[PDB]
Amino acid sequence: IVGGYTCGANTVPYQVSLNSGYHFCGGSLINSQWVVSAAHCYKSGIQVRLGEDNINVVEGNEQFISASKSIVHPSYNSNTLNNDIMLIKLKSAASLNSRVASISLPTSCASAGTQCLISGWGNTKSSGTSYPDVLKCLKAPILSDSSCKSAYPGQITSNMFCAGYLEGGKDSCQGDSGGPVVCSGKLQGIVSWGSGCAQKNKPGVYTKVCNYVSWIKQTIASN
Ligand SMILES: N=C(N)c1ccc(/N=N/Nc2ccc(C(=N)N)cc2)cc1
Ligand SMILES: [Ca+2]
Repeated sequence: IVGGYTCGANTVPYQVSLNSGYHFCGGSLINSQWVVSAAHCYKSGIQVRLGEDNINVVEGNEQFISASKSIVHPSYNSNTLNNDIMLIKLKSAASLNSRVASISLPTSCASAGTQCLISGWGNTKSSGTSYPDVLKCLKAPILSDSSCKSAYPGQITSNMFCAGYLEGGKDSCQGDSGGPVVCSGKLQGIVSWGSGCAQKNKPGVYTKVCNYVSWIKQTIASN
C-alpha cells in the first residue's frame, strides 16, 4: 500500500497473509474455512496467516492454517486478469473472534464514490521498493467505470473496478494482491492489478467481488 497508513494491529480482522515461506499475497477471510484472494496469487502449498499484524514477528494473535485446496475462478484469464479471484480453503476452521473475523460478501455491487478500505503488506513505494512489516491501510473511493476505462483503455472488464486516486500517490501495490477492498463492511474488491502503483491516472484495479458471490457461495457449498 502506497500512501496509506498503519492500520493498527488486528484492526482488519479478515485480512490474511498468504504465505509460502514468505508473504506473497493478501486474502480475505470470508468464513471460518475460506479465504478469497486473487487468482493470480494462486500457488500450491499456501499457508494462510490470520491474525497477523507484523508479518515478520509472532505477536500472539496469529493463526497459521495450511490451505487444503484452492479454487481458481473457472474463467480466470491470467493475461487479462479477468475473473481474478480464487478461493482458498483452510485445512481447519479459523478460530473467530474480534481480531480474526470473516468479512461479509456484498449483497450488492458498490458504487463509484463509495469509500473503501484497502489493506495489505505490499510495497509502500511507487518508485522502488519498501515492504512494511505491519499491515497498511488505505481509504480509497471506488472510481467510476468510465474513469477506470479511460485510465486503462481496453483492459477493464465488467469484473473489475478501479479504486483510488487519479492524482496518484495512494494505491495498493505489489504484495497487496489478493487482499481486500472493503466498503461499508462488505468485501467489494480484491486487489488485482494496476500499472505500477500510485501513478497518476493509473489507479488500482480490483476484482469486482459482487459478481462472484453466487460462485463463491456455491463453491463453498460443495467444497
Ligand atoms: N493498485 C495497483 N496499482 C496494483 C496493485 C497490485 C499489483 N500487483 N499485482 N501484481 C501481479 C503479479 C502477477 C500477476 C500475474 N501472474 N499475471 C498479476 C498481477 C499491481 C498494481
Ligand atoms: Ca505476526
